[PDB]
Amino acid sequence: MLKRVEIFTDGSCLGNPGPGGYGAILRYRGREKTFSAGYERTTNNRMELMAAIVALEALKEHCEVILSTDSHYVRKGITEWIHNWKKRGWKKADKKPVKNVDLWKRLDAALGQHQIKWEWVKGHAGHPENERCDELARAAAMNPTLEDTGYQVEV
Repeated sequence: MLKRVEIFTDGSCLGNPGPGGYGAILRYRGREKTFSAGYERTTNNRMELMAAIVALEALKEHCEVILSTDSHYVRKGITEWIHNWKKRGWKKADKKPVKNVDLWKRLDAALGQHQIKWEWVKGHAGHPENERCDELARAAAMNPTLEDTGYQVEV
């Protein structure tokens, strides 16, 4: 019987772009482990992705994962964009580069190592863990100690 883990994630910035942070909760057999970090300057989208990336990369073995997030960006990417990006060698038809390709590839890599069941949530009511992740991200954004080197501050 495969090990089953529940992952909840959220990420955001205090103004976008701006100081940011992510929050993730990993639950296994009633026990929860928290993950969070704050970055000097980044974007909501990058933090939303970083949250899922870090939680997934925390897994030491192949597991069945129920990943829950209210991120529209992650939802659309997973169910509507990644597929097309991969087939085009990560580059749209307009020849334009894919934004946050560094995190999208890192996430795709982590996802491929487990059996994932995505749960797209829309609202905090009835989703305690998700509100908790949001609170973790906001608190971390207030005291960022990391730098998002992959963030292209350029316009």
